[PDB]
Amino acid sequence: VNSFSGYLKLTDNVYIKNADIVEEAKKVKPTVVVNAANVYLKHGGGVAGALNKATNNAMQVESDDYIATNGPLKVGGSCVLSGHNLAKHCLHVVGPNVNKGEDIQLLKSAYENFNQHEVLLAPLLSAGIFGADPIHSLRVCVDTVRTNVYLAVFDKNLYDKLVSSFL
Repeated sequence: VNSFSGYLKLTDNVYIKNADIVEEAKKVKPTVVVNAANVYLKHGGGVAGALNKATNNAMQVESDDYIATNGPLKVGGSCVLSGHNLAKHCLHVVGPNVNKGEDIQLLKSAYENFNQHEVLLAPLLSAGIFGADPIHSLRVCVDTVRTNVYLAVFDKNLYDKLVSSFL
């Protein structure tokens, strides 16, 4: 049992809710919140911009130190950093960005990072400003993630379409 509430069960292990991931995280304080990161951990927009703003830029300051020490991530890769006031940890995951010409096939590799964590609160990877079709992202999520993932979708109209088109 956990405190996630109001989710619709899609499969054994995948759950979905029309919710603001920042508000979900502040309420639940999950062990892991997933960020829609880029390889430079530049948290300017989309989910990353929202999560970083909720940390009053502490996520960005921490990320700058990570990059100075370790260099950029890979597309499809991830790192674990602090969750600050949102979660114990933030799993920064880099989905391909179609607006950068990146190969959508890397989306499966991106979702595989979720399997290293028993429970996650997450957005749909590569959706939003990353340019992929969220219906496809949900399909890859369900077909890749085996651990328990609680998906938060901000946009009500896209949430409704994601549920109503799910096979």
